[PDB]
Amino acid sequence: MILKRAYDVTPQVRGVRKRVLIGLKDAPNFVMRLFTVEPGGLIDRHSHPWEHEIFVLKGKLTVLKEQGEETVEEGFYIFVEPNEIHGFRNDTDSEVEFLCLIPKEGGE
Amino acid sequence: MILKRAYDVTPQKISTDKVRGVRKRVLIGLKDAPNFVMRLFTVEPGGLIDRHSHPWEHEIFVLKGKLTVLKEQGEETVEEGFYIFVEPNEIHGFRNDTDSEVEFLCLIPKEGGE
Ligand SMILES: [Os+3]
Ligand SMILES: [Os+3]
Repeated sequence: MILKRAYDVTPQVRGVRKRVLIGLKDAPNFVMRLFTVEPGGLIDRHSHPWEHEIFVLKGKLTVLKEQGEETVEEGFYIFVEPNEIHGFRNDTDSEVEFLCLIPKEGGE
Repeated sequence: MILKRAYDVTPQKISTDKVRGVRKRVLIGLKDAPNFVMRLFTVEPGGLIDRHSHPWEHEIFVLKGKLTVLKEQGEETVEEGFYIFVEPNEIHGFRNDTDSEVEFLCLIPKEGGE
């Protein structure tokens, strides 16, 4: 068993930190990442052939969709099916943070 | 794409010979997810998920409060902002020794169900 404070993980888009908290180094099936998006930060719209499972931990996250956008806040979860267009933007003055998990096929 | 408030998922009371004072939400389940499941557990004050093991891993992120982790031997406390990886078939359990509810995310691969 591994027990650790997330922020202590060294990080691996604009104005992002990406931490792989539980990577395939340790885990057999899926990966736990922590994303910190600075004010004005951006993860461009993209597509990958694997799903995302996300939990918004802090702040107000703009979710970029195939068409248009939606804003969610801390305490929201997000499921993105494989190949669905998605991106993320921080349109606030405050740090945004979210947990993001992907299956092994997505690497880290 | 699904975007929803976690708390809006109806929590189910979990009550077994080895679990007391616990509620569980399945946030992203096998209805939607092809590979692994996102749960949110709420442990009331004094609540207990006693030591057990399963042939699948857990990936945990603590959302709220101080979580006492029962390890193969002894215990260790973590808090909001900690993650936990539990290997398959490793003994583990959880206890809430505080006076307020503790919450954590807990993800398992599909072979573990929901
Ligand atoms: Os993506
Ligand atoms: Os378990």
